[PDB]
Amino acid sequence: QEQQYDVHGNVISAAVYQKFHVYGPEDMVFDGDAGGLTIPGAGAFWGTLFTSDLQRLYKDTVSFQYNALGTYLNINFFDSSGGFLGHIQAGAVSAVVGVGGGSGSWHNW
Repeated sequence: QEQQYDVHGNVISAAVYQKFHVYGPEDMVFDGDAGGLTIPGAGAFWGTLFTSDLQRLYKDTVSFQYNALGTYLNINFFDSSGGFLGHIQAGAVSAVVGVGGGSGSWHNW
């Protein structure tokens, strides 16, 4: 069974880059950058982090992919080999559609 944790965060998007910020358990925060094409905008989201190994998620995440599906947001986390480390399911205040991803990592705050 994967462990479940409350998370919350924000996405801010320019036209060609975006930043994702997620507050997780154990006083850790995820910052990720994605580039490509988006509609400029921003919003908050709240949800659940699912992972079978939180320590490994925080140590080994170097990448994220996301799927924005209206007021649903899915964020998947990966290590440098493309291995899946866990994911977030969240509700987003601001409806957005798109898929993308990029570099990111977890750190203390």
